[PDB]
Amino acid sequence: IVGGTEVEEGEWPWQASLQWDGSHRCGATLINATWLVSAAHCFTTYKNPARWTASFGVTIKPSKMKRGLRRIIVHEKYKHPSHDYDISLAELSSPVPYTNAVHRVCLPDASYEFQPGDVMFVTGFGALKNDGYSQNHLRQAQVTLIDATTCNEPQAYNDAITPRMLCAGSLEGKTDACQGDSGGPLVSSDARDIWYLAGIVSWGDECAKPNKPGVYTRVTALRDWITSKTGI
Repeated sequence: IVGGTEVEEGEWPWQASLQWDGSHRCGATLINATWLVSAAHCFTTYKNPARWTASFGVTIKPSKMKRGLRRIIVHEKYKHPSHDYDISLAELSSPVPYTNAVHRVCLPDASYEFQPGDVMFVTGFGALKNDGYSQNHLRQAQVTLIDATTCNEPQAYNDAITPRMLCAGSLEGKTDACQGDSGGPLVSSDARDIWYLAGIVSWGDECAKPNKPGVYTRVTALRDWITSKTGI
């Protein structure tokens, strides 16, 4: 996370860290007691479930609790190196109890409307700068939803943003997700102060670059797919 701040325990209870052989590689989000949603690209090279573990809490160091992965489901239409349909599901080896420090986020219905200009938050243990290493303590950054048309302009992503994607950040840079944050959550609150998962950290041109906001997998566009695989 670039331009963010460290968080306190309990602020973002659904955040998870995915580790391969004990090393953090991607973020993920708890959507059920036994299910995590993440990005498909997190499992492109390292796909053996037995060597992946998930941890919760605000630190990777004294992890509050860890879980193994029983199964990994990548979207059928995802095709590396393309960024389209960048979504994955991971089933935990055992259920995670719901506590004030660790619990699921709500998923928006396919018709939920996130409006450009809406204030959202992205969290993760990712790099503080381009080519940097992951952090041990969870960070958050406030970003703004940018409409697809503006994000698709010639100076921006020039028509590369598909309907399965969403753009958020700042046109001037300053705040953005970065390497290591991939697969993590982009959330927003409704009037009842209930948090919903709007996006999944997917890609971008480097990190915090002007005119190149962060690109996220649009959850509403893949909501039914999640149901088809999990029943959630």
